[PDB]
Amino acid sequence: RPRFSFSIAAREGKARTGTIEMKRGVIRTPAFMPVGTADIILGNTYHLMLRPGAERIAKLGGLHSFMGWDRPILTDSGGYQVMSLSQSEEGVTFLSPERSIEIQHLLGSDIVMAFDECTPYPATPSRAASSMERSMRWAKRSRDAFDSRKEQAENAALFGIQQGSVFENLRQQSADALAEIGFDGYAVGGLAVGEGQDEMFRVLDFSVPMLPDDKPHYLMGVGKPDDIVGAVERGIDMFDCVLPTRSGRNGQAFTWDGPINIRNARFSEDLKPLDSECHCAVCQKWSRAYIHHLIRAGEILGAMLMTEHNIAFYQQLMQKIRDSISEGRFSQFAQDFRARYF
Amino acid sequence: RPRFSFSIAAREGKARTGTIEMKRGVIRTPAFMPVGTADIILGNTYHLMLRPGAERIAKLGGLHSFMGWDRPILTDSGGYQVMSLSQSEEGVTFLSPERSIEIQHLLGSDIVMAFDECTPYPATPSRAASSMERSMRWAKRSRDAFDSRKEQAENAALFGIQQGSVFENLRQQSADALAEIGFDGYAVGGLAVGEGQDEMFRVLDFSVPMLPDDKPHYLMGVGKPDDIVGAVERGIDMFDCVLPTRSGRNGQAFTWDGPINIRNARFSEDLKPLDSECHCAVCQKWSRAYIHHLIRAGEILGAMLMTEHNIAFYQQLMQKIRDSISEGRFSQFAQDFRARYF
Ligand SMILES: [Zn+2]
Ligand SMILES: [Zn+2]
Repeated sequence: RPRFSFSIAAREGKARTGTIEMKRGVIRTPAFMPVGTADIILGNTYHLMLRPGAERIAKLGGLHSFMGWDRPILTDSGGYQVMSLSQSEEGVTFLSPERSIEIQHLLGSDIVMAFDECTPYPATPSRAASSMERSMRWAKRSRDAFDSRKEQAENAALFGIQQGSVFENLRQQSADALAEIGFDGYAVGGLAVGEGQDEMFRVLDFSVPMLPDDKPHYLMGVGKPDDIVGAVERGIDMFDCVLPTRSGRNGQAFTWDGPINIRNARFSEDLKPLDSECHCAVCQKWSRAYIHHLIRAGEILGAMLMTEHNIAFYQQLMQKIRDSISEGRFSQFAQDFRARYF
Repeated sequence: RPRFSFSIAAREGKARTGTIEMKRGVIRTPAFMPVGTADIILGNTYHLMLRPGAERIAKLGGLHSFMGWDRPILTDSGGYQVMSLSQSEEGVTFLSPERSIEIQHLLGSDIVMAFDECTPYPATPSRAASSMERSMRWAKRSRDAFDSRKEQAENAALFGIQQGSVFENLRQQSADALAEIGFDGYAVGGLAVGEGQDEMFRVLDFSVPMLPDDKPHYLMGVGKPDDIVGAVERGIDMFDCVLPTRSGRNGQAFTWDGPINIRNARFSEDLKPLDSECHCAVCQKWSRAYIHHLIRAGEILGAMLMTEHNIAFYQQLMQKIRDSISEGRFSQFAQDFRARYF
């Protein structure tokens, strides 16, 4: 396989399905990328840089070996999480374009994200523009850092991240800057930051067509099953979200009939599996009643079973999306999905 | 298979190895019986009677179906746990011989324990004798209750529980009472209650030979790997203990070189598996360093991996014990084990 090759096998409206070929594997698109701790998983740059440290991970052989995962790994650039959990033209103290790229190289990830500024919401036009301008300067710095490390330039891929808040002209300027620099793929940043789905979809409507059509489009931090379906309708190819994982440990299971909270007493005698159609290993062997029982008793096994189911549900959703676009039936699927989920 | 048949295939000193045949399966002895939530697992009578209730479990099809486990299940009679976590000749208010047997029938377990009084330690001779006498009266009541329920009498087995604290004459009187009643197997109760290993072994030395030789001997609540090896040397065939499960969720892993606390910083860069020889799935794929990383991050996956390893370690210990007795090499094994573990 090549370092990076994206091929679109089929289209329906703005929705696409295809494959990214990389040296460690093929990624079928549209793709859901779960956290590692699926064709590609997400590493946690912010956590790892603090514990055990990027250098320590490199000493242990890089994240593939550490985690026992030999397929592609995507890493975020770290500043989203810095801003959220912990500033100058050089970067952030609490990380810079150059240090972020270096950390991601030490971790050994296959898809590397440019170091950006996820503009808070709401933002005024002026503020959105200053922030986006800084991110575009950081995007060029990220490009140059990545290109300067041969092992990285030759074996990994670099994605640029569009900013501009909710403003069409700033999103256009950002898309133009990123395409002039040139990246392997393009993320839509600055969303899923409290603006709500209608506004997110409005911004995606004009923002995704500004990105190069022939490269993958990644919507960062999205999301709920319905967010994902609507984003695919708008031209998005890749997704990451902690919802499946966090939901799992909180008693929430995803089903084709919507999310359920398994701790509710209504499940104490329910002998159905978490979802009726789900092909996952949990749904093959255990009832809602037993998983309810485990979670209420504080058993670790319960939360593990829930998480496994939720990650499998999300991959079943992406498979159904891929097959439906390939078959010219995605419009119908989305409408069928929505009808039942809500 | 028959309702209950114990066959001794090989002996070495007081140690035995063999099989219990029951309708739902064969149990190889000496056996470790982990908590269900291995050839046999333990159900949690005390928890289940409170949530969701024995009747509710019966309504859901019994514990085999509930848990998705079609092999034998052993249940304790509930009063140990009542005494520990929450009194008259009739029973305890907070359970009686009759109610305990009924609960175990509703749960559907295959090996049913008599309802006893686990005498606190230390106990004076007088107190130990009064308590043991009451337990023997309750043992006869437990026998009669079990025999009165046809589905239970015909498909399950009933074990009697020897008491007497640390006193030889009371242990003898208890053994005599239980054998006069008649049971399918015999447990040594009243130990692992704070007396320490030397005292436990001293009591086992005279107590196990008082029990019928041709029936299984169960030491309740034991224990650490070295406790198990020494008890087998003294004629014990069956074990249960929450240590593997609790240790798992607390950062403690069992290894042939002794227990380790994986959270210790000394493991942060250790690329060895939890144990070098262990055949378990965790030890096949992941390092001490990664499990350390997961547990320190509070990931559920870490505690699950630890627990899986510990349950597998205990089953590997019992397999080695079985094979060594069968081969006439258990004395050597025990000495080799001890040398390395400590
Ligand atoms: Zn499922
Ligand atoms: Zn192991």
